[PDB]
Amino acid sequence: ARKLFTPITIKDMTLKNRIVMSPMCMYSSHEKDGKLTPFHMAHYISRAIGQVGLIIVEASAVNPQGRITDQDLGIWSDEHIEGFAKLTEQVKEQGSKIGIQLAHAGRKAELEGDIFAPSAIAFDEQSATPVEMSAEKVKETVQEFKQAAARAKEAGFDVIEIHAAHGYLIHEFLSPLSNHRTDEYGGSPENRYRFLREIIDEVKQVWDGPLFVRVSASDYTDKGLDIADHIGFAKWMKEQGVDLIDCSSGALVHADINVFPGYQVSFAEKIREQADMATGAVGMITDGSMAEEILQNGRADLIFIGRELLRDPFFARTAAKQLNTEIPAPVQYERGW
Amino acid sequence: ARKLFTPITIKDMTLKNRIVMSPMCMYSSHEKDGKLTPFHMAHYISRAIGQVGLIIVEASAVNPQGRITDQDLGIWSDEHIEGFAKLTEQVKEQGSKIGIQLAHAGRKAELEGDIFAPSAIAFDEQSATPVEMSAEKVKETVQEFKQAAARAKEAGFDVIEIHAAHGYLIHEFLSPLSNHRTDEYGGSPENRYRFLREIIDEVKQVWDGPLFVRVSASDYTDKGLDIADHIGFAKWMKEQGVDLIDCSSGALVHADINVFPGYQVSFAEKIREQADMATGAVGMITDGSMAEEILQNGRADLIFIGRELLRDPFFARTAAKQLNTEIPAPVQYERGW
Amino acid sequence: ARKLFTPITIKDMTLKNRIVMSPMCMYSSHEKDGKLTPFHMAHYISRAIGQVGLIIVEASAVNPQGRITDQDLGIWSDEHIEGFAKLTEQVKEQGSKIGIQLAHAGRKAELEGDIFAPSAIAFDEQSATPVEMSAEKVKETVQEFKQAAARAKEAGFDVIEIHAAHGYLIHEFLSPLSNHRTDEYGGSPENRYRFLREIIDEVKQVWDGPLFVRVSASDYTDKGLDIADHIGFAKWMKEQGVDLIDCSSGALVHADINVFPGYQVSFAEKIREQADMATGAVGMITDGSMAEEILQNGRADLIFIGRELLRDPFFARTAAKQLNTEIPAPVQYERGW
Amino acid sequence: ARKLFTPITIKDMTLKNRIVMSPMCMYSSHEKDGKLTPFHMAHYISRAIGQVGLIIVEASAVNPQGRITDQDLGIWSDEHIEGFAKLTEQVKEQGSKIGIQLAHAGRKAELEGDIFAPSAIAFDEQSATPVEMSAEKVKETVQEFKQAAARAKEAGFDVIEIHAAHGYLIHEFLSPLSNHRTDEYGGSPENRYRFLREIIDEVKQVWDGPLFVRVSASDYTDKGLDIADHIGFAKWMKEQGVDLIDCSSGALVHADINVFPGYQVSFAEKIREQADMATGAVGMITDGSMAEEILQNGRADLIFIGRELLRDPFFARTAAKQLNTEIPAPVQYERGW
Ligand SMILES: Cc1cc2nc3c(=O)[nH]c(=O)nc-3n(C[C@H](O)[C@H](O)[C@H](O)COP(=O)(O)O)c2cc1C
Ligand SMILES: Cc1cc2nc3c(=O)[nH]c(=O)nc-3n(C[C@H](O)[C@H](O)[C@H](O)COP(=O)(O)O)c2cc1C
Ligand SMILES: Cc1cc2nc3c(=O)[nH]c(=O)nc-3n(C[C@H](O)[C@H](O)[C@H](O)COP(=O)(O)O)c2cc1C
Ligand SMILES: Cc1cc2nc3c(=O)[nH]c(=O)nc-3n(C[C@H](O)[C@H](O)[C@H](O)COP(=O)(O)O)c2cc1C
Ligand SMILES: O=Cc1ccc(O)cc1
Ligand SMILES: O=Cc1ccc(O)cc1
Ligand SMILES: O=Cc1ccc(O)cc1
Ligand SMILES: O=Cc1ccc(O)cc1
Repeated sequence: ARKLFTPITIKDMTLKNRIVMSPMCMYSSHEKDGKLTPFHMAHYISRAIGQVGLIIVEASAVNPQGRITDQDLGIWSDEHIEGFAKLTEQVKEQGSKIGIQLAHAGRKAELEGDIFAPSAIAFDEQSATPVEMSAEKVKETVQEFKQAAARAKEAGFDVIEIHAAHGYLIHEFLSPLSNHRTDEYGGSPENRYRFLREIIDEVKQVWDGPLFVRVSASDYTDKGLDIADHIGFAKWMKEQGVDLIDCSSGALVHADINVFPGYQVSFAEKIREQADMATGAVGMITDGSMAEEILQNGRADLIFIGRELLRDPFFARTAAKQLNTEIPAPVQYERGW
Repeated sequence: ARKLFTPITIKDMTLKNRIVMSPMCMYSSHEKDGKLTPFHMAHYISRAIGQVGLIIVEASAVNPQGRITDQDLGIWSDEHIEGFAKLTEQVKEQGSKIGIQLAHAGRKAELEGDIFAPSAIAFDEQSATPVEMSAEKVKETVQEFKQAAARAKEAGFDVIEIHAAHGYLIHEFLSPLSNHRTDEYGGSPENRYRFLREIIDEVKQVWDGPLFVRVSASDYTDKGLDIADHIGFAKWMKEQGVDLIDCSSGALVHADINVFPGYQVSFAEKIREQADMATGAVGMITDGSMAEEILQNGRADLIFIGRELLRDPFFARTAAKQLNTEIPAPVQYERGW
Repeated sequence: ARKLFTPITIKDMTLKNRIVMSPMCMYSSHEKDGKLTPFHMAHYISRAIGQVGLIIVEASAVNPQGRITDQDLGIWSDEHIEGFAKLTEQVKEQGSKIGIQLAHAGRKAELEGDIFAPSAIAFDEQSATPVEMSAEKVKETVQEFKQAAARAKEAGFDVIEIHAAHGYLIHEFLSPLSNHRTDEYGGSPENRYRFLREIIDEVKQVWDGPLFVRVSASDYTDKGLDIADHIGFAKWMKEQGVDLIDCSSGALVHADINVFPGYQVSFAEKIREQADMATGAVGMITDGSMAEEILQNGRADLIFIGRELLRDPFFARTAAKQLNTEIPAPVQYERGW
Repeated sequence: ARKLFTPITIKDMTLKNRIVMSPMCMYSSHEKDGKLTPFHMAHYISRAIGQVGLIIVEASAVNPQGRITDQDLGIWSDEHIEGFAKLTEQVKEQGSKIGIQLAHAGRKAELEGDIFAPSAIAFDEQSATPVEMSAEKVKETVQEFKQAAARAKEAGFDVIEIHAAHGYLIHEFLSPLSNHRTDEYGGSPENRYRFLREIIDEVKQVWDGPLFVRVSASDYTDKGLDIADHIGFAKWMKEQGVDLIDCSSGALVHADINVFPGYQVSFAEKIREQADMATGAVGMITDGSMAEEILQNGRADLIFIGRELLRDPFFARTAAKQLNTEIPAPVQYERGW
């Protein structure tokens, strides 16, 4: 059997294959309340019918002002539990496992009113300057990630992923380019990592299941973070009990990034090798052959697929055919697959 | 531009492209009450996100004993209206038009208790002998199609299609192989067609929107119906106001059928030409090139896609690429399509 | 099995499949003597390795002033026999049958010195006015087609095709738009056809093997030839012993042509049905599904492939895969096909 | 521009792209004289028309008894120069560069009469036991590689590759599993490498152009050679002036090899990184995406394609389309590509 379609167990969770639907914002919560809509349901459940091993729900704000846009999904209120409970149940019924990405847009939040970050530094020339979070505010935000995780557990999610990438709040604390704080949350790598450290420990108090952390393995910028920095954070996350690091990159500030098939794979491979940590590979992986190569050559443990799953919801089937293998089809499509 | 992606107007309905999702039973009404389930919602709505011009909902029984299986959808009760109302609303929200196939399995019903047909002739050796419908029972069934159409209109459907194919009730009345009646519903081509004639006229009393009729253009059997017979029926349907004939074939009785890409297209083109009736082509059509060829060579007006839409929900996108053309993507997928 | 990959016998010739490499000028006779070059050898033989059932060599001029360009292949000299003999031998060694298209560009010849045609009417504004052939010149040309056919037979070709399409010499005689003669070669459909009639009869005197004739089934021009005219010609060719009509279209004069997948298939099916003549379909056919549909629906007997064989020399293999079937691979590629 | 289609200069040779047709035996020298045939010409030249940057001709024996089979190509005689001269000229004319793989089958030679190897050990239970080469015979074989290289230069080849892989002669000397010699050519890694060392130095005396060496980076067998051993040989080859190491693997003896897309890439990456030597990656690479990933992530310098070039001679075009880029088409196919 192909490794891509070989099961894997993480904590109490067993995925039927190594294909993961990468979290992707749909900006479709038109009521601006962070709640799910019929579109979200059809969008996610169709990939479950499509046999994706694990579906990670798009960035979901742990605080309303932590949304990227007012059309984002949210999990800052118990009122968000009802909808998510229906989603997890329906995705699970099709045979897929489901996760949610807990997030906070930080200085990249496109909302009216003050937005927050570790330091009052704008993302770019077009962005509003954020307010530096008070130590009190930082600690309250840590509690919001914990509270959000508790809601995700109640909602029935199998995995929880902390969004510590793409220039958002946590990433902003991690990088010296965006974190100029003079308190316990800034300075040394230990201090810059403190925010994430506290989030992981608190989430641990309410969630014992699989815990992923998505990082931007590089800032591709002089004086910014690079893979060496992230290998360091990874070892600390391993000690804290993080099960897998979802390896993305960039977006802290505009930068020149050479994009190509598997351009972020080196990050997943190095963290896996040097930090002895399971990793998720993502970034222009669009066919089963590359997915299989990545896994067989020990470059990552899970293959995150984003845009290809937008073009082909049934990528699992397509990948199976490309690898000349067979996978179970959803019962209702037996006469077509 | 490509004809396949050029709008077409039928009555007061305008389709953005000429791709139609052929009706396909999902056997997922697990409560056996003919109601829709979350699976049906994700199943159909995902193809609307996928830009299918017109989605025809699977065979929905106009009478509980007219279901193929107890897992079929139904529209024999006002209780079915609420669910269908949500479905049409959500499918239309994506930009697709939606239709429903009104059906009655006749002697091919796989249910407990008496099953009905024009004559007491079983489908095959493994099938129960059906009860010959009394003239009044035939009339009650006509009213049930009428009542079902009224519910469909209320639920918000854009198109209504009468299932007069695949060996089910109406087809059974149409063919001399299954209809041996000597009353007003049998004996001559006109009388064998009477049941359908009354159904069309009655549906017209409560529905003046697009009206489709799916037929099995041939029984592929000696003494059975052939394309010449259906060209005759098409002429009569034209006079009655039918807008398009969905051209399928077979299934009245077991027969040896040579299946291949476009094996039913000749039926669609002959009826279109000889009956001056718009037609829908269906059967082993799996790529944009053939779809465009059928439309451009005037063989049909709409291209019905079945199994390829089970393998690839976003066939519209794939076909556009194959035809070296571009179509609008759902807003949420602009970064991937 | 698939019809596309089922053998077919024409006269004493049996093709292993029904895929034909449509004649395509390579403009590679750099010494301007009409002789073959190493490029031509690799070009044609690679498609034989590729399992194409029948390979038709590009337009080969029966007279030097009948070439389209001075870079064309020729067969107006016994000096051309040696090269063609090597080509047929090597192509047949792979299992493919081979044919040659005998041609004469007429008024579309892009050469220095007088060019000829049935009437002194130029192709367009950027073309030289041709010399009206004297009756004797017409007769000499008929003999040149005969002599060319004799050379083709000697060189080992399996099939001979007369190029009576694309606005070249024979086509020019056939259409009233380009033929205004009032002698035995003009004035009525019979007289306009006379040139072709004499060519067929004379070729028959030295060649009794498969004989094809490529025509432009329509001029797409008011007062020009249309499919009705060609069905008439096909009936006459049938009487003369022509085995198959290769159905192309246009090019006599500039015209607006709606091109799409299978845009010339209607010509092939109408002639096949109304003239009871075997036909070759060509024009935007790029995949196995359409090829099979054309054959199974009785629209043509052979599928001519042009540009797709330039993009994919091994189209036979690709088509087999698309049709979920398998064909024998050349022995040398058994480990790859 | 994509790296796969970015030129690279090695010595005095510039390749227009990084795609290389991996050497592949055709067993088509039916006259058993090691000479080329029309099949070989069409086979190789078609990939040149297909735009492959570099075409490596199949294993060509430096001694008749060094052939794998009596149908192999040879270069053990000046009589082989004439044919090769025509091949290199024609491949170069299409715009591709060409190389030849100098080889000696050793104990895997399937010929009548004594076969040779470093030690009298059979390849497997089905094979004949080879005769241990005398020291004199070994040195004569070194001279045969030199003499063959001289013929390749005269024939017009751009690159010469030494076949030191797949269980053949040189590989047999390199591995302790097959080399039990007690003289200067056996024992220590220095002694086991001596045969290849002498071949490289002698070839250098007659050839100053690009020099490749293909190795089996692992024997996948206990007590056999592994990547660590080959990294060692690579450093020595670097010192000797070898320009690139073509990284294959296995075939010294039967072994359990886990085959998958890019399964030999780790070898190319490690040798490149640790030996500071340019490398060629090969082994189930069938699409442009993986080819691009390998190059962009610095895993190899050239992408060798084998079986995919047997299925798709115009893989370069296919890969270009997969990478959404454009490459020049052969002039004759401008209207198809
Ligand atoms: C429309 C869209 C929405 C996205 N939303 C998210 C998100 O909420 N969280 C996240 O971590 N990444 C997000 N991403 C990044 C993707 O998950 C993925 O890592 C990226 O596209 C690289 O992979 P791909 O080449 O497979 O698409 C998004 C990308 C797109 C195109
Ligand atoms: C699982 C399944 C369910 C189907 N259900 C229906 C149905 O409810 N009504 C109908 O008219 N045809 C039904 N069909 C026939 C299809 O609509 C379609 O006409 C047929 O599959 C031929 O087209 P295709 O080759 O595009 O699939 C079904 C076919 C399949 C495979
Ligand atoms: C480069 C090129 C050369 C051609 N040469 C010839 C020729 O010599 N004789 C002929 O009858 N048609 C010729 N044609 C027309 C083709 O044979 C074929 O009928 C046409 O391209 C339509 O088919 P296709 O879509 O499969 O390419 C040529 C077309 C191209 C693009
Ligand atoms: C029919 C055939 C012939 C081959 N001949 C040779 C050869 O002469 N020399 C060599 O080094 N490898 C030879 N190989 C191995 C290939 O060059 C290539 O390295 C191998 O197939 C792995 O790559 P692929 O997956 O791209 O085919 C051959 C393979 C096949 C299938
Ligand atoms: O909407 C795009 C998006 C990209 C990356 C993220 O992390 C979040 C949103
Ligand atoms: O489930 C298959 C099916 C086929 C044709 C129909 O019409 C109804 C159901
Ligand atoms: O080169 C294009 C060409 C087209 C049609 C012909 O018949 C001859 C040449
Ligand atoms: O013919 C297959 C073959 C494989 C590997 C080699 O090295 C030589 C020949």
